[PDB]
Amino acid sequence: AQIGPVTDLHITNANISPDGFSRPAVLAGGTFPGPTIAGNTGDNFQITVFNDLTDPSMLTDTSIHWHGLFQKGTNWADGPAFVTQCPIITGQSFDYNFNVPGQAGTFWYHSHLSTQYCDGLRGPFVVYDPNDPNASLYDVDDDTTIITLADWYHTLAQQEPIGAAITADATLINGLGRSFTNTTASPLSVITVQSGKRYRMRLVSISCDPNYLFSIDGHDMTIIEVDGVNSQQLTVDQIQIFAAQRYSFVLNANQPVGNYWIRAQPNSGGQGFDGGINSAILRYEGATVEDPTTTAPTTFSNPLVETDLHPLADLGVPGQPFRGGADDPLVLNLAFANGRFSIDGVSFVPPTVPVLLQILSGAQNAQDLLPAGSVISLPSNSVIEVALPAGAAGGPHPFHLHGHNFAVVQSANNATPNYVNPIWRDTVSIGGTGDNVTIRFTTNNPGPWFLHCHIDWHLEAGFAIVFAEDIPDTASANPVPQAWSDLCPAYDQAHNIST
Ligand SMILES: *[C@@H]1O[C@H](CO)[C@@H](O[C@@H]2O[C@H](CO)[C@@H](O)[C@H](O)[C@H]2NC(C)=O)[C@H](O)[C@H]1NC(C)=O
Ligand SMILES: *[C@@H]1O[C@H](CO)[C@@H](O[C@@H]2O[C@H](CO)[C@@H](O)[C@H](O)[C@H]2NC(C)=O)[C@H](O)[C@H]1NC(C)=O
Ligand SMILES: [Cu+2]
Ligand SMILES: [Cu+2]
Ligand SMILES: [Cu+2]
Ligand SMILES: [Cu+2]
Ligand code: NA
Repeated sequence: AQIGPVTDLHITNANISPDGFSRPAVLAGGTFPGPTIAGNTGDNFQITVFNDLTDPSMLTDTSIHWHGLFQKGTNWADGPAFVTQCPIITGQSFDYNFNVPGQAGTFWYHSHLSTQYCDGLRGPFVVYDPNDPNASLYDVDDDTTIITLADWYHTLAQQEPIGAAITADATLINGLGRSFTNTTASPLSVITVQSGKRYRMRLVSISCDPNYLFSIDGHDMTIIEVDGVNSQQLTVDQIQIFAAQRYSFVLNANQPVGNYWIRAQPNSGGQGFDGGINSAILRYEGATVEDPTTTAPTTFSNPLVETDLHPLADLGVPGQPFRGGADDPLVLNLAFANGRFSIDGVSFVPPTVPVLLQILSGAQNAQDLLPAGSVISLPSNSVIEVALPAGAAGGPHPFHLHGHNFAVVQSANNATPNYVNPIWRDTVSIGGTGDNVTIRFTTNNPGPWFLHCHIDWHLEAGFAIVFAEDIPDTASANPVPQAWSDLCPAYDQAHNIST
């Protein structure tokens, strides 16, 4: 069952064996992935998070981010540790109480403390639209049509060297999959369809690092949503999905009744499908209960290309149709050396006092804010352009902005910008050497918004900056509850920190 929009959510430690190998984890709702949190557009969500963690090897503090939800007027509920809150300590709880006006689509939730989400705190978050403009394109859209893609590690995250190339041990599809080494024939996930029906498959990358080449043997996929943004219909036979991205696609169950492989090939870790790694099963009702015998093609003739995507609504692009044609045009210098990432020459290291609390306490320019050099102020009611030229080691890096979605004016592997009708999204691959992926948005949401690579090992190694949007209006726009004001005193007392 789905939970929400008003629900408790307990965060616990438990052993799990999703690939046949047992290890302890950090779990929401006792499962991997966590339960789906759901509601309708415009609903009030009140997710009371109970921190019941006791195993220090995965951190006993926590904080949860609601990925892709704008949090307008509720910046304090966004979740990134030391940007919008201090962590929740063990034995305490915290009500994330916010609203989702003007958004409907496929989202997710995850720990936003250190690399803790890698240790298991990740699940889907779906905001349905009772008047969805895409409703007539499918018959079925429910918890059974959500498909999660996850990387899974046998080593605990707090034992992963910072700045290292860290490689997973299994791909998990809907929580199940097989290990790349010492492979055992552990259970594969089954997605069941009825011949003749059409399904809204909600594809969610809950990855900490790899991108996946996702396909379904014998089937094609008609994209209708990108990171929460409704798209024109685009039919593809393969989707390369980067960490934290989401797509909805229509699956037409129009092939012969049978079993078909579902494939998710990561860019690192095990290559191919030997022993049923990187795999799940699409089973038609009435098919024999047996593994598929289907083949992938040698090459995919209609792969997703990001410039082929266009919004269903007339979203356009803010600003003027040339590079630098914005009120506040920025170019970030994105670099890596010696185990640490940097943005504009500064490697992100979380501050002692969360950025939001620094601003509420009266610090009101970005040079007064800590970490020094890690906070850029944005002016209110302005068009912002951010160029993100690639080249830093460990690519392709999927950059994500909190508090906003954005027009993708230039995409990976294509030097031509689009000022007319590009897709809008919230997480974007910045591509490869010489690319100049560029995003635009308007500043109508006061508060400090994190910008970072969504490969969680890279964030940990410093690949982040904070956009302090409309510092002067942050306090009036974001009144804070007493329980939020209580978090830093409690956290600092528990950890013997003075501030
Ligand atoms: C990416 O595009 C940005 C503009 O959006 C380019 O920025 C210019 O950089 C040159 C020096 O390299 C400066 O003289 C200009 O002031 C910048 N802004 C402009 C022209 O609008 C940036 O060079 C591009 N990067 C790559 C690698 O192509
Ligand atoms: C590279 O990106 C550009 C810009 O998004 C793509 O150019 C568009 O191509 C479409 C489809 O043919 C045309 O309707 C638009 O007028 C083009 N816009 C511009 C600004 O040129 C281009 O197709 C992409 N290249 C590849 C190989 O997909
Ligand atoms: Cu996220
Ligand atoms: Cu986010
Ligand atoms: Cu990265
Ligand atoms: Cu973040
Ligand atoms: Na425009």
